[PDB]
Amino acid sequence: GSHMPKIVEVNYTWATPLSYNFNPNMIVYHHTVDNNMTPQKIDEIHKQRGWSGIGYHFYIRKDGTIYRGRPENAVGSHAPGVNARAFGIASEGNFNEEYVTPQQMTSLIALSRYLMNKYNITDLKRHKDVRQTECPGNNFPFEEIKAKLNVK
Ligand SMILES: [Zn+2]
Repeated sequence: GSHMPKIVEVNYTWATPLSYNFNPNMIVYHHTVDNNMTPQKIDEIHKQRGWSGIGYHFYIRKDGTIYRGRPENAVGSHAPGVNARAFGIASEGNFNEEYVTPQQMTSLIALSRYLMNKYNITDLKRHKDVRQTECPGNNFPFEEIKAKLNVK
């Protein structure tokens, strides 16, 4: 059946109760702005902001490594107003000033197709499509991702 790319599991200690009332029908793409960040650093920041921990379901570093964030069946903390219906995929970088690496692109396509097939998702969105933000940055290759995934 449909292939799952390599997802690195990360040991988190969740501060507040996770909700599993999560029914995804959307994928939302993010950038981190700051570089150099481990998934554990993101988790620390999101906890400061009052979230249980890392708000993204997945975090893709510059070398293409895909780290798990929130459990795949839990509500995240990445796009208030669509969190109960959206996977959140963050890429390491500030794409107002950077481009995604080739390894990030490879991982973005493989991970998106995995989620789309597993959950019957066709709706791809940038953070800035659902909320007022510059995320995921001017250079984020959204139209190219949609083209490779055959989404109109
Ligand atoms: Zn964002």
